[PDB]
Amino acid sequence: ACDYTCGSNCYSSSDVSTAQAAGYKLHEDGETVGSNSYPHKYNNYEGFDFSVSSPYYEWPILSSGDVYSGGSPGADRVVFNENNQLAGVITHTGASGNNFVECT
Ligand SMILES: Nc1nc2c(ncn2[C@@H]2O[C@H](CO)[C@@H](OP(=O)(O)O)[C@H]2O)c(=O)[nH]1
Ligand SMILES: [Ca+2]
Repeated sequence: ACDYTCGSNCYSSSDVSTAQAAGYKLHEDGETVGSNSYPHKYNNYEGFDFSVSSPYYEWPILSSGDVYSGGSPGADRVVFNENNQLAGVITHTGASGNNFVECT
């Protein structure tokens, strides 16, 4: 069973942990990857009810199981905060334009 389901993409807790650790490490060194510069601030315009405090940073999680390193980021993202605490897993799938919805 999926721990997080973003549309057709199925992710386990280890998939999320691996992605988060990669993005947080980059955040710490103050470095970015990709043309859209990941990771970067997630403003939470959607107003999701997160259990942890802001600021939030988004980092893409890939269905291939690879750690993001550039190019198309896909539709899924892991959102973590300053203390490397998982805020949630979100996706562009099933959401209008460039909005997000939470993965079930
Ligand atoms: N939809 C959305 N985008 C945000 C938010 N905060 C920052 N952004 C950035 O603006 C862009 C609008 O889609 C997003 O790019 P993304 O597709 O790479 O996630 C995202 O990086 C937010 O709260 N909601
Ligand atoms: Ca997996």
